[PDB]
Amino acid sequence: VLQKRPVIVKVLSTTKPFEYETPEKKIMFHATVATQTQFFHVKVLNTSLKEKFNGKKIIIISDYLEYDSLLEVNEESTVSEAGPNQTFEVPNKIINRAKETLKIDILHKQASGNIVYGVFMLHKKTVNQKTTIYEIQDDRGKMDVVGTGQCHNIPCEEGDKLQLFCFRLRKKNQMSKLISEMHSFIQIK
Repeated sequence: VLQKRPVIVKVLSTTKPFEYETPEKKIMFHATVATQTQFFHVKVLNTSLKEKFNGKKIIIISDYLEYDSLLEVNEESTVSEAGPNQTFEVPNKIINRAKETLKIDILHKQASGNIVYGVFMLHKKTVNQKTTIYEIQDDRGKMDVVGTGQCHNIPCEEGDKLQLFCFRLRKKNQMSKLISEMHSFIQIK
């Protein structure tokens, strides 16, 4: 359901556009945005909005979808440059928070179905025909990451830090793992 209330945000980061696999091939990019008081992850499904998300100006986003604790900006959304008098600076506390990664022991206790973003060091990688199993690790634990589609077979080595966008935390058979989904993305940090 289209969210009405426009958000006036500073764009803190974006990915480059990337190709994803639908249940057909389309292009999107990920973005992180902030007000003076909070941060949001944004799935930008309309790549023609790339320039508005370059982060040189403050923007106003309306007609977006909101679910999974994030915003979806698509072809039905409207994105505009904020007027002269609507400029603000976002506090360092919020920029820092937007970049926080949960510890893996904490993730192991998190509710099934939650979306996860973060930076995790790669321990081990198993490349199969269709799917890749990335074993990520920190001082507190390890977890399997299951990548299919654009998250299958990303070049990386042991020691590399992996930046994950939009993964699904899944508990099945007494074990928790991150599963890539349609809009997920991995890059080396």
